[PDB]
Amino acid sequence: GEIQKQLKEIQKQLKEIQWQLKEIQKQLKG
Amino acid sequence: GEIQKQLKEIQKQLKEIQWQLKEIQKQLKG
Amino acid sequence: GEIQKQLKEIQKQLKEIQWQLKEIQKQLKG
Amino acid sequence: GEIQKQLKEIQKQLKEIQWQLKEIQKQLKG
Repeated sequence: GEIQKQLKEIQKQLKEIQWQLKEIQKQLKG
Repeated sequence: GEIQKQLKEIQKQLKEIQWQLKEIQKQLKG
Repeated sequence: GEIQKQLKEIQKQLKEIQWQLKEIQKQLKG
Repeated sequence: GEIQKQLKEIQKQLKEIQWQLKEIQKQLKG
């Protein structure tokens, strides 16, 4: 259903943000 | 359709956050 | 109801995250 | 899955992101 599809997309966006934060944390270490 | 509308606002807000995290990654380039 | 209310809490958390990103970019400039 | 649980799990993930960003803010000042 459409609401559940939107929630799944939001979960994917959060995983992408978590990836971006890990990249930033790596940049701050180096 | 108020739940769908609110979820779409959240999706747009997460895109704003992704864009700004990408800008932070630029600032942190070596 | 509870769905709108918890989505509103998510939006508030996302707003506060955006303010953290604003501050982080300010720190990197300074 | 059940929507209210999904929304609470998102809220927990956003608290973790707030925490991670606060750690980054501290690094840039100290």
